[PDB]
Amino acid sequence: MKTQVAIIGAGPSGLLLGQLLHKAGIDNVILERQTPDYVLGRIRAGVLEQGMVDLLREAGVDRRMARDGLVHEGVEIAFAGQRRRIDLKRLSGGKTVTVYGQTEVTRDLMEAREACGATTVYQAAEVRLHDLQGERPYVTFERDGERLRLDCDYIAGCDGFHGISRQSIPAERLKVFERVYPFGWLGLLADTPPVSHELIFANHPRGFALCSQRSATRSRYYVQVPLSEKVEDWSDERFWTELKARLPSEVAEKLVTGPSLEKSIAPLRSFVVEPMQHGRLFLAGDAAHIVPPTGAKGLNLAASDVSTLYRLLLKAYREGRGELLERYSAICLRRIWKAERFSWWMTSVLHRFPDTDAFSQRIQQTELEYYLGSEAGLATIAENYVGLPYEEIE
Amino acid sequence: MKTQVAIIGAGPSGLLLGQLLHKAGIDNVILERQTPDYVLGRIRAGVLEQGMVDLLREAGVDRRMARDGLVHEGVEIAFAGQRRRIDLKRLSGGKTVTVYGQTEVTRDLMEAREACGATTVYQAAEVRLHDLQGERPYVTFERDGERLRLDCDYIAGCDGFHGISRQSIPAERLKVFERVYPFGWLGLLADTPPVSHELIFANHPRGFALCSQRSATRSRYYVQVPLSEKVEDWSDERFWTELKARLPSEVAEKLVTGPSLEKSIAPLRSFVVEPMQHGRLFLAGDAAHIVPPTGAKGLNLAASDVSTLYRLLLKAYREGRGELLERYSAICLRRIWKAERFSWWMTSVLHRFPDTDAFSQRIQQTELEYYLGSEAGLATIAENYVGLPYEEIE
Ligand SMILES: Cc1cc2nc3c(=O)[nH]c(=O)nc-3n(C[C@H](O)[C@H](O)[C@H](O)COP(=O)(O)OP(=O)(O)OC[C@H]3O[C@@H](n4cnc5c(N)ncnc54)[C@H](O)[C@@H]3O)c2cc1C
Ligand SMILES: Cc1cc2nc3c(=O)[nH]c(=O)nc-3n(C[C@H](O)[C@H](O)[C@H](O)COP(=O)(O)OP(=O)(O)OC[C@H]3O[C@@H](n4cnc5c(N)ncnc54)[C@H](O)[C@@H]3O)c2cc1C
Repeated sequence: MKTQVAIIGAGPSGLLLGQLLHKAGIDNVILERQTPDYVLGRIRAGVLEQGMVDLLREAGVDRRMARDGLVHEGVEIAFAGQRRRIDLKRLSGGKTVTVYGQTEVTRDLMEAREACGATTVYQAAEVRLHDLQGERPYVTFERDGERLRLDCDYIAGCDGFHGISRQSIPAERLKVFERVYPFGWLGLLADTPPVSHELIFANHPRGFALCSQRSATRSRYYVQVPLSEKVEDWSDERFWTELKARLPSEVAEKLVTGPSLEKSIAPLRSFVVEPMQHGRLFLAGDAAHIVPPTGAKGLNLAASDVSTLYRLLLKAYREGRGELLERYSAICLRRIWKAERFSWWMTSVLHRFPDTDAFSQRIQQTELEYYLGSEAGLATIAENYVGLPYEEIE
Repeated sequence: MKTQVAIIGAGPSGLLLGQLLHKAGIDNVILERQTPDYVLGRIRAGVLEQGMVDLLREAGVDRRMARDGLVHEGVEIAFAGQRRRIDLKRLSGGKTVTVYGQTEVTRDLMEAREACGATTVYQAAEVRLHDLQGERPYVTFERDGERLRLDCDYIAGCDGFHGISRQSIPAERLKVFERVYPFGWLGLLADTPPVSHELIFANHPRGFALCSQRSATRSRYYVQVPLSEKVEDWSDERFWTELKARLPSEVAEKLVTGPSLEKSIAPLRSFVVEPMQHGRLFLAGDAAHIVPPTGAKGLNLAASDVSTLYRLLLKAYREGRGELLERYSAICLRRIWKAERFSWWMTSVLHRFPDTDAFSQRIQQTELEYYLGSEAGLATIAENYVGLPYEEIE
């Protein structure tokens, strides 16, 4: 079996890299462990950078997103009874963000890949990677019990945190940087109209809460919960009582509550590997780095990794400039580390930590009062929240 | 013995509060434990906010400062071989800072208080404070062995971290917020021309260094040193070898070294008490709060405390509006906490910490790369370094 770029994973990273490449004429096969339904059941992301909106347009897959996606021009931060709105458009020089769920982006690309006839093997069990420093790397896997071989020029590991491709690099060639946080996010999806037309991130003594949305009639909410927590200890009513308690009263009062469609606990983690490549293997998205959800940067970082792997494989095939692929990691990590710092900063100023002495509680309150009350403070949150520019390539 | 405002301490806080008050006709006595020479031997501060320059002018004591002080329009930060200049004037909207040592300010006010004939008792031993919630507070002390009583309307504790007046408040009425840092600053004063016309704060693997100045021919330098350290383990040559090692080569090369006039180790500490007053006692400067030297804010915070205690005792005497003194702490702490956060931030991004995992080292490098490479990042350092505005009073 033979292809030009083999892609491990049909989550948003693999599907969008696969789409862009097909449209430029560069053949590619996607391998996925799970069924299409398993992949589409994941709720994940809601906020999308303008940079990601332009890439879906470049890939020809924006009909529904331009239709149904919501453009947002501001977000709110609430702490100490105050609600302070950051006008993102005014403060970033006109950039805005787009709310469109991750299930929906993945569905659109799954549909778009099928129409155009590109190759996708779901239920590919036991994927293994071989001969990474050769000229002919290959991938082995099992489909319904029989072991097949796929031959390629290059491999793109787009398989998330627990994928096989970071594990397939000699660990001595990698440096891992990680922080695990002492809490998670209990998220709840409800078919109810949202409490506001923009998002409200909130700092509260009991811990963090988030008001987010999927459309005019579907909502996504999160509360901070300690790592001890089991999702079956949280009834829908237990969760709504607790969300109402962490919010400003004039906002908890008009909240339309309702039963969940989905309820899950996501642990928080910062994680980076350097370099993001080995021989003919290039890592993208969560295969290479994790951010805490607080900056809404994870999927937007997959997109820039993919936008950078695509433009370098294009120069490599169309222009024969195959040497430029050694720059993939140096270009991606400049962007990745600045988003890791924004995501860490948002996480330490909006959440409640364990054994936080009186002084750190007060510096945390003062970070929020300074960045929110200063034009220069407001602009650093804002240019980072809409998303810092994408690097030029050559 | 009787006065209107009794002042404990003749360091810059007490002397400047005392000066301002005299000139408005409000009598005051200063009490000091030490001799004039002991007070003038302390080197301390070098950087002065515009806000402090206007106050010394208001107090009629700026002849030498306008003559000899250096106005600076920028500072440098060095990390990872890079030197990045912050243009303070451009980024704060024209505010600048003034370099003029603390010894010099104190000498000018000591001279100015003597000329005008105002009362100062040096070598006042064992100062005690009495009847703080009364209408007639009094101060007791010993001059050459005999115990005298001074009667006043109000008491201003301007006696630094180890003074008697914070100790004279019932501890249950106070909340202390403190962080002790795991290192100090070894400072060295030399009669040599400085290495640059502006200050260079530097982050280095070996730890922190600072290039500062007193005039065209006197210099002040600091290196980070662990708390274990004894100043007699640091010969002048040991110190110059180590300072040269923490700097960029093109800067260590043109450094003019020379023997010290003064060499001392100052420990680093953040400290705040709330409230800053009790009955007829009002705390000012280091009596109430400590910042790490990294933001050059300590003496500039004493000045705003004094500018706020003066304008409220003026309304209390001239205008009979004695009730406004209950606002002293609420007005001072808004400014104090934003400067405590800037001083803490500068401290955590320029110093080397113990048992710093790989991830925090990398976020520290990325804080410096983001705040230094962004117009909005540069403006938040800059408006905070020249000094946030002083609050209106009524
Ligand atoms: C609570 C939560 C909220 C978030 N909110 C946001 C937000 O608003 N904005 C934002 O930008 N980010 C957010 N994110 C992050 C975002 O969802 C991820 O960064 C994103 O899914 C990355 O996509 P990916 O394709 O790299 O990885 P994934 O989505 O993990 O896709 C990887 C795919 O590879 C497959 N795979 C794994 N192992 C193998 C194997 N051995 N062989 C074959 N296939 C394999 C998996 O089955 C999966 O289908 C959020 C995440 C969470 C959990
Ligand atoms: C390394 C170093 C560098 C610094 N660099 C800067 C900088 O550039 N910029 C800046 O803004 N700040 C800086 N500071 C801080 C600054 O020097 C202090 O914040 C400042 O001295 C405050 O003045 P004060 O009058 O409140 O206190 P002090 O200067 O401590 O004066 C208090 C006086 O009260 C006396 N006193 C104490 N107990 C009694 C008693 N019981 N009875 C009577 N009198 C008593 C003491 O003897 C002393 O004379 C620096 C400090 C250090 C150590």
